[PDB]
Amino acid sequence: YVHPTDILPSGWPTATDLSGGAQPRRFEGTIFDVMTRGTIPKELHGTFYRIMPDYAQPPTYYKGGELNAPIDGDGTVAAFRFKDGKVDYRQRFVETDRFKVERRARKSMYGLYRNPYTHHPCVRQTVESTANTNVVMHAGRFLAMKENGNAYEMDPHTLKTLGYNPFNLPSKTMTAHPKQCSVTGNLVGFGYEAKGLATKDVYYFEVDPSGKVVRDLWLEAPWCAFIHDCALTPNYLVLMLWPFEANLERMKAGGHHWAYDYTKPITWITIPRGAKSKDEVKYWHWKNGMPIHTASGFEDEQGRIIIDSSLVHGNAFPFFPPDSDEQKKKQEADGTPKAQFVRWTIDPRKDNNEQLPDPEVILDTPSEFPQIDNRFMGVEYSSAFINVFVPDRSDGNKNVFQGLNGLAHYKRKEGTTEWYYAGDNCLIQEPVFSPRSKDAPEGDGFVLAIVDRLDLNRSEVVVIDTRDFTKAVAAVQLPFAIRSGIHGQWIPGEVTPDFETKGLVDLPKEEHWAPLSQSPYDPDA
Ligand SMILES: [Fe+2]
Repeated sequence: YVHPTDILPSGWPTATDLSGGAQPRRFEGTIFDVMTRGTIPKELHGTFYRIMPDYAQPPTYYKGGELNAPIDGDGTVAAFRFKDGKVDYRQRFVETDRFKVERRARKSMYGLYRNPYTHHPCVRQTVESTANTNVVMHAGRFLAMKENGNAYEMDPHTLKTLGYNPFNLPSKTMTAHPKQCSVTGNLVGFGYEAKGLATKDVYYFEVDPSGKVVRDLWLEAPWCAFIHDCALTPNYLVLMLWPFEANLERMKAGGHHWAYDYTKPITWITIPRGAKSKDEVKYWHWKNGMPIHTASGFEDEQGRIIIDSSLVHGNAFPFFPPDSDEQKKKQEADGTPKAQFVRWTIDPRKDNNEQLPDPEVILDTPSEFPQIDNRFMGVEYSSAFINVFVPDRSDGNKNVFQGLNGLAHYKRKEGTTEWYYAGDNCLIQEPVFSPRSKDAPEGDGFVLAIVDRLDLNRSEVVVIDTRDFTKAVAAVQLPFAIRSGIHGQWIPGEVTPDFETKGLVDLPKEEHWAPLSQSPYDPDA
């Protein structure tokens, strides 16, 4: 049986998200008092903000959208606010300059990921960011980020877009993976391609809790590399270079911004915090592979930089293949690479020209989207909350972003790993952590994540108490599915302006519309 209306043509190209799912959602609005199952912990007082790529218009401008990437689509923020056991939800697109152009024209006007030579001529000199990868609340300001532009600011309650580049960074870009230092409170980050397309320039900065840039430095990467993420330590910001290179000639010819290169080693740039000269920066190298995200970093008792990350032993973004014929044939032959969670040691006393030691395998399972207890951000940390392919219950042949059906709570100090299974016919997305109280022990509290109930065409938020990581205490049940996203963050109400007085949904007025005389009821009858 085929439903006759299902053979009527659609004008939509296949617009995937990182999970591989391709259903456009695109709604903007609210649900007040979202249905829950179980008991919402009274200790949750804040908002889980998650951001997702969800092209608002069918992305047909270049090559009919055939080469759209899962990381391309217009950023939309979902907010789930927990207060006193009750949850509200709001979904809204970021009003990026790109989104505004395309909605006003009711037309796709942009081409390939990060390639202005494939956008419509009238928009080539716009900010092309879709602000779709991560969010942060810093200095009272709520930001949507994507690494090919500065951030867009949004109201944290209505999600209305307020402006661009709120911290007035001088670079053309800001990472979507800045880190909020637990010691200083600074937002510590960088922007690469910081002087425009295919530039090697990197701008490092720290923005203090009042919104002021208090430390910065201009430097360069060894090649124009895809510097997605970083790790913060007490004395360093360490940039993590993936083995992709940008080529302006390729982009002018209409090809992809990035191409994977098997000959590039994973490379790290150490930036001493508050450095005064680019001469203080050092480049360190291992071997080829793709460490997608850091959990965090710290310095050990001997001052050595320790960083945990995912590690895919090959290209986890196969939609940006190599440039050369020989390397393309290797990618196709290899298919899905081995994927693990690992630990790197960079000893600053060593000669940085010597190859780094091989990383230690921490989890021998495909692992991605790690987060930590941010009370330990930029210092020694132990807990990591990791999105995993659950051992013996997962499909190792899926790309790392497409088979994530569990969570792990890894504790370095104890050496233990606990496991949460999302369920049969379920995926689960990146976890976030909220401490049980401000002075709870590290990693004691609640873990939240979005679950795709694939057989039900719905999405839910699960809530897990770390005292039993294997069991959900509550589920927030939406009446529909949302896109599978990239990152999200738990943002405590304490740091959210006006959290005490403003909900995600504004209340209707108190006064009745109708006069007293219209009631059916008479107290005398
Ligand atoms: Fe990321």
